[PDB]
Amino acid sequence: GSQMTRQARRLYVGNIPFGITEEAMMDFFNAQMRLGGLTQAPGNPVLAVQINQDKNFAFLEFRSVDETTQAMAFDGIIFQGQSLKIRRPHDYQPENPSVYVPGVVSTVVPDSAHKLFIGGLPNYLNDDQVKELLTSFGPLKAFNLVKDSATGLSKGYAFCEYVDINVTDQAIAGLNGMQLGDKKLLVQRASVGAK
Repeated sequence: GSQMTRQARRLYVGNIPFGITEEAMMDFFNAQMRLGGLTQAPGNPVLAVQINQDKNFAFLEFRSVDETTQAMAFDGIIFQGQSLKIRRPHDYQPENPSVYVPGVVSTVVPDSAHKLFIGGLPNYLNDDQVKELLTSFGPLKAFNLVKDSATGLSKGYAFCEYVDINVTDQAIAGLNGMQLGDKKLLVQRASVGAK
């Protein structure tokens, strides 16, 4: 495509499932965007995928600026149990999707009054599983399971924010102290124990 808009037609995709091929990634995004009506014309919006195997991220290149922007709305989409972290390239300079997709929960969890910290999670649970645990109390607005920056594996804690701020206290009362195997969950507002 045009060299002039290249930076506005590419996205960083982190937290990709181990072993995923570039072809699988491309088919997944192309399918998800088409099935979701996130396309502006017939055909496949994603033109290329470059995976960095060692760091578990990919860069996707799109055929248009507007479809790239729409793809940002898939941040947090679940792919093989993993919440995909979709971000602009750091060298991108304008941009906000004009359509939200059901069933996608952002992985951007800004510090805020009702941001929750969830500690003591068993390390074998994937994003989808921890998210299902939390969504028992209500729909989430944002969620991120912290991963080992070397192996991409869970570090045993997460942060989230519910759509309804009133669920925050219900989740604390229900989950704080709960026993999971030998672990005991710590669920509190993240501001309380922030570094």
